[PDB]
Amino acid sequence: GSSGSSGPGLRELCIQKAPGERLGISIRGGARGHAGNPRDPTDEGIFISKVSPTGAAGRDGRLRVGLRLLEVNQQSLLGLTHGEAVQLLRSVGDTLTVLVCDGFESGPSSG
Repeated sequence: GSSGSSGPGLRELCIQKAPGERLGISIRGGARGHAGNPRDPTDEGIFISKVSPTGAAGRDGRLRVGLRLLEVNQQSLLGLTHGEAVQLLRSVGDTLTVLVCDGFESGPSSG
C-alpha cells in the first residue's frame, strides 16, 4: 500500500573504486574523540563528518555525510579509536563493505 523509501539502509553495502583510488571520505568520532553525540557525552560513536565528491563514495551515491559507520569490511569499529577506525576505512583494496545506514540528513547537496 503506502511506501516512501522502498530501499535498505542498515544492510551490507560496498563501494567499488579504482584499483588504487582513495575512497575520499571523512568520519568523526572515536572511543575517545569528542563525543559524537552532542546530547550525551558518554557516546563515542563514529559517523561520517564529510564526503569528497571525487571520492569513491561521493560518486557512489549511497555514501553521504550522516551515515553511521557500523562496520568497515566486516570489521566492527567498536573498540578502536578514530585514528584506528579511519585507517580501517583506507585499509581496503579497491572495494570495501560498509554497514552504514541513514543516520541523519545534513541538508541538500550538489552534484
